[PDB]
Amino acid sequence: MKTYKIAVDGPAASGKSSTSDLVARKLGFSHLISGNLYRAVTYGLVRRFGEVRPGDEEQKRFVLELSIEVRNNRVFLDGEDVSESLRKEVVDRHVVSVAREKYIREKVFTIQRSVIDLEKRGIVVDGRDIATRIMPNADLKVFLTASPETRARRRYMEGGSESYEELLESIKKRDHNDRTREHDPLVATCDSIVIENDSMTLEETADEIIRLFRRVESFNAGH
Ligand SMILES: Nc1ccn([C@@H]2O[C@H](COP(=O)(O)OP(=O)(O)O)[C@@H](O)[C@H]2O)c(=O)n1
Ligand SMILES: Nc1ccn([C@@H]2O[C@H](COP(=O)(O)OP(=O)(O)O)[C@@H](O)[C@H]2O)c(=O)n1
Repeated sequence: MKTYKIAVDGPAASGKSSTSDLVARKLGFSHLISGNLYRAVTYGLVRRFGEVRPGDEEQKRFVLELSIEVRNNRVFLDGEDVSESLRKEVVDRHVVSVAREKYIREKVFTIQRSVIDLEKRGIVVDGRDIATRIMPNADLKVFLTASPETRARRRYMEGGSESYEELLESIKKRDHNDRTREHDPLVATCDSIVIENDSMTLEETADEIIRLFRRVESFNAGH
């Protein structure tokens, strides 16, 4: 039985999770926010050790023994729901150093594919390496982006303590690290549909991804 798979990759604050949530809702699909898994590992390390040093033996051992569950995008660490902590500024400041570690990417890889394999209708998975690593044979691979300035302005309007320039710098730095790291970097491929949504609403972006999906669905079904 065929399960549909939509991959949504893109840089920081491009709208991937909110767009993917709406796409999934309109298609009757589930939605996995893969970055919550990296954020949860980051939070676990911060809380346990204070400093995040994922190459240290003690921290690596902690991560490997950690039981991570995700249910409706709530993430549990050894049974405890840590979802309300995943967007804390301290997690933001350290999640790149966690995500660069091969052994952590391997741990999270298995978790994501277990979620994907349980889906019986379709799933939208957002992240950085969904099209290149997690769902390399996704029916539709979307690379969702906008200018750094557009994305920083969006995040700025959400409120918070950072200035616009601080957000812009943080976004550019995180994007640069995600693009240049050794393992599973953020990259568009020739099989991606690149959507620049600077001049689009959230609903327009979701409706464009749905249009693209229906076009590949009809194409694939008959060819
Ligand atoms: N066309 C759009 C798309 C998203 N947004 C907003 O931009 C913010 C970033 O969205 P997000 O958290 O889903 O983005 P990601 O970091 O998950 O890619 C949210 O507050 C969205 O509602 C917008 O203002 N205009
Ligand atoms: N599939 C993924 C998802 C997230 N990540 C890492 O986790 C960080 C946070 O991802 P996110 O999706 O929660 O964050 P935003 O896109 O909202 O900035 C990214 O900047 C990457 O370092 C990754 O490496 N691979």
